[PDB]
Amino acid sequence: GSHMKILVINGPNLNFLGIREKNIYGNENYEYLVNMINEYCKSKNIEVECYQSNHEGAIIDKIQEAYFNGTDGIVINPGAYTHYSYAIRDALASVSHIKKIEVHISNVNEREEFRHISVTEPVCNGQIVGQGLKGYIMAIDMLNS
Amino acid sequence: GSHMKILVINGPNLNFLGIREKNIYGNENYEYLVNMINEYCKSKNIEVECYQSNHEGAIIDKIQEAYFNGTDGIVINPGAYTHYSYAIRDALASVSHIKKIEVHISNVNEREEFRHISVTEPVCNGQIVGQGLKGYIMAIDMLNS
Amino acid sequence: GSHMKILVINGPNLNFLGIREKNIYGNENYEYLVNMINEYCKSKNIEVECYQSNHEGAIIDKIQEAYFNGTDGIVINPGAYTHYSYAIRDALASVSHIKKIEVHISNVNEREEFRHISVTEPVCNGQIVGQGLKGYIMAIDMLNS
Ligand SMILES: O=C(O)C1=CC(=O)[C@@H](O)[C@H](O)C1
Ligand SMILES: O=C(O)C1=CC(=O)[C@@H](O)[C@H](O)C1
Ligand SMILES: O=C(O)C1=CC(=O)[C@@H](O)[C@H](O)C1
Repeated sequence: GSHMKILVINGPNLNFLGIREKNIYGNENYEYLVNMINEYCKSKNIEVECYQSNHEGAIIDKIQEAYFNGTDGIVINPGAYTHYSYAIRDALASVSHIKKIEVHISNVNEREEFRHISVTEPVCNGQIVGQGLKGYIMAIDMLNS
Repeated sequence: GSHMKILVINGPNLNFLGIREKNIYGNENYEYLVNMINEYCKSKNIEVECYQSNHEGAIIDKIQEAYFNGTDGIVINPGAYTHYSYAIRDALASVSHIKKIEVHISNVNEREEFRHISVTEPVCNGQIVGQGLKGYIMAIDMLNS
Repeated sequence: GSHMKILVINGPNLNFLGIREKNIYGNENYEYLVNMINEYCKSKNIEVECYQSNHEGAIIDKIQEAYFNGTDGIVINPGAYTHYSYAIRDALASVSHIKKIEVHISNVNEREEFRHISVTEPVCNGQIVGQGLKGYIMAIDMLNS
């Protein structure tokens, strides 16, 4: 369209930023994250929607909807689904014309062993990890490149 | 009843047949598949319902509903849930009087390593793989045997 | 509050107690279990809610709601999600002020290999297994200690 259209998907538990495990995920809350993204996109003339769900199937539904509605790019933090949801992987693979960047707040490489592997990353166009909430902004920049 | 009653369940991403990964899943779309099944069942005097969902829990709900509504057989392509959904496995095991056939469009034996194992198949009465959309018809035939 | 508030969460397939695999899960049905819990809690002046869902995301939603509504303790039988749902694990970890006890009806240690490991248990305050429906009562007692 006339402006780039990005969808930011946050997966399960991400609406509990600021409540959950503060030493790992930071002190700022989910509303803070959404506001940060919205204000950054406004400043870049990027249309953005921030979506969050705890449901694997709803995430997939939202990726499918992005196919039909002119979405150019997806920034996705699948939450714990990163480590096991082959269904979200297949959904991301099904939208071949949408650029996708995976984001993790924490340095997943240095946490529990099960967090070291992402089953979604192989079908994404990029990734970021371990940069805190700024990783979302870095992902937007990757898409707006 | 007076006629065999079959439920066909398609799991996540299967509504994107014809859009997704065409070299793997074929050129025909989900509506084509549903029509094919409906016309074949009509010709055999089989009552059929085709259902699709991206939600693991909705699949389980639909299997449970089949217990109460006189369903004789289930044809199920769990999609990527095949490889990890012990919850769908348990659901299929919970309906001991319903015959179940698992279907895969693609030859999962010759794809990525994670696609080689099915956690749902051990509780099904049969399976088909690698026959394209015709596998659904072959599954119906297995049930109508 | 004036009385302890407990939430009992049953995961997928548990509403099919008494129908499913009777040699493993027992002859009594889910309504029997709910009644048993309700009558025991009434006798102890404990406020209880019994919730069941087949949906992973709904379970997570319900754990999150417990954060806001003054829930003191959760008894959770995740069903098959025990073996793979890192998303439910993270949800349980996100509610650091709610005591959590994991329950399994069957002796999961002596069943199929995939049932031997729980990804949810490491973030719970306790567990019970292999005691039949009485395990739920034992879990309530653990919380009311
Ligand atoms: O944002 C992140 O780093 C992550 C979020 C989740 O919620 C985790 O399950 C994941 O392992 C790491
Ligand atoms: O129909 C199939 O062959 C399959 C469908 C899915 O959607 C896949 O995740 C699965 O590994 C194979
Ligand atoms: O209550 C239990 O013992 C269990 C319930 C489930 O429904 C199972 O998938 C799990 O492995 C054991």
